[PDB]
Amino acid sequence: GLKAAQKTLFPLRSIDDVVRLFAAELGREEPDLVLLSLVLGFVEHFLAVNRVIPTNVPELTFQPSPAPDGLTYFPVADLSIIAALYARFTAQIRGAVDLSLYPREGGVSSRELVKKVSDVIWNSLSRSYFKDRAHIQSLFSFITGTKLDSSGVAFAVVGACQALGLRDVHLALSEDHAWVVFGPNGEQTAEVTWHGKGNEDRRGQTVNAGVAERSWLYLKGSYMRCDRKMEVAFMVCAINPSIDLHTDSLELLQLQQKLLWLLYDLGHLERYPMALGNLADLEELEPTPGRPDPLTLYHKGIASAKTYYRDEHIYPYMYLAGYHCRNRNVREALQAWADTATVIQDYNYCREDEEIYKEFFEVANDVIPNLLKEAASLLEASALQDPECFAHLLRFYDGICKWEEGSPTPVLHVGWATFLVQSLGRFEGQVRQKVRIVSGTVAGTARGPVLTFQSEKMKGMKELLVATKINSSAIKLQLTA
Ligand SMILES: COC(=O)N[C@H]1CCC[C@@H]1[C@](CN1CCC1)(c1cccc(F)c1)C1CCN(CC2CN(c3ccc(S(=O)(=O)C4CN(C(=O)CCCN5CCCCC5)C4)cc3)C2)CC1
Repeated sequence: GLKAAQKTLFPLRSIDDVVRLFAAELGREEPDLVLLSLVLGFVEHFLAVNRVIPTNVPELTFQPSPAPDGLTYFPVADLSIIAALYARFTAQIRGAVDLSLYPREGGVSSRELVKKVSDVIWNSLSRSYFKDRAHIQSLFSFITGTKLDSSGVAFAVVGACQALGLRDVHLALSEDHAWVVFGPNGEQTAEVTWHGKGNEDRRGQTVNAGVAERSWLYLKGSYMRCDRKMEVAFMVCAINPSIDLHTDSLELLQLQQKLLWLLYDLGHLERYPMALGNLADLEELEPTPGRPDPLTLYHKGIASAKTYYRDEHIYPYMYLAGYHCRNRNVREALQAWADTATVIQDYNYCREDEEIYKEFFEVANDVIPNLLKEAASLLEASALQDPECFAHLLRFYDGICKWEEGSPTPVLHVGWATFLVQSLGRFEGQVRQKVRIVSGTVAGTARGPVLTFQSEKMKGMKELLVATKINSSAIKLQLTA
């Protein structure tokens, strides 16, 4: 229910009023996910979904204020609008789940209870809508339009469980999928949403098969297990400032940035690597005085992945590579993509890993070839003269090759082979042979660049990659075999 401590902070007539609600809620023993998701969805609706201020709607008012280069109008989150939306969600869940039928073994939710709550959210959704549509992530979207994206359904099941008073059900997250964790120690797992485009319905099952398989989608079991504060962080990361393909809401960017600093300062981003990369992206767009630099924040994201998730996360390095690409730091961008491939090498490419395959396919066959092409234009009146860039390029391919080893389906095909030959060819013979590809002579210690290949394919290509005249057919045949 909504208490006085919550209601007295309403109405929210500004960005700072919304931040105050979140600061107050984060200080409570159990932060209300439903209320916080509704507010974000309400303000996102008028700031990005339908910016045209309604004429025939009374009660709904907008707050003018000075915009940094005339006026800007903020959707006033009235207590009556939000409280009615909140009451409608609560009434729906409580009315569909009869908790007397479920034996709560000392504050522990059964699989049967978690599956019923999942079935309630699932059966409420519209029969037909575009799944990759923007702004269908929040509880506002679930209540006003019965539309939720993939991870939105997972968050809604958690929100619904909290409303029923089930403190043991939590959000579980990988870098591309979401499920719930529950039980006496949070070691019980259940699928609650779909994943991919026509990849069946595994809803109600454990994530064991996905973890045992070594797919990137289940991160070999080193996935995030959210507490309530991390679920608030997820919801803030889930804010979509996109108005259209090329424009953003300056208010939603400013709101997500201020909310991410709030979460950061309380230490709730310490175990959320991708939130730190998101904050760093926001800081580069609009630096806030007294705060650390985007580079410091990207490295804090990598440090979190290393400390709490045994360095099995891809996107913290991808965020840093993104920064360096935008700023045209070729060496530092190639280094961060090679570090991404060093992580993926200990995974096996499975059916539902298309999201990360598409990411690697694009860097290896579009982004890197585009970078080295632009770098070659700059040489005609530098990074291509640096043997360290060449070693990063080879370590990157080494990771992709090793990733393919032990995989049920191939990674590298004829399409990759072409861009490897072209990318190798962008470095002169003298620069390429400065790299020492060694296996190591002695193991341990006693009281030009050097590179070691972890993959069979790059190892068998050793001499070809470094030869003055590139044997295209042989490099293509070995990469695709
Ligand atoms: C922090 O935010 C979140 O956690 N968001 C969550 C909340 C709601 C759900 C959302 C989401 C959504 N997914 C579902 C499909 C997308 C998610 C997370 C966990 C579980 C889950 F189910 C869903 C995530 C969204 C954020 N992504 C992370 C980002 C993708 N990524 C990224 C970074 C770099 C590259 S890159 O390949 O390096 C590339 C090339 N490069 C360049 O800059 C080129 C050179 C420059 N040049 C080019 C043009 C000329 C000038 C500049 C960028 C690619 C992707 C960062 C993860 C999934």
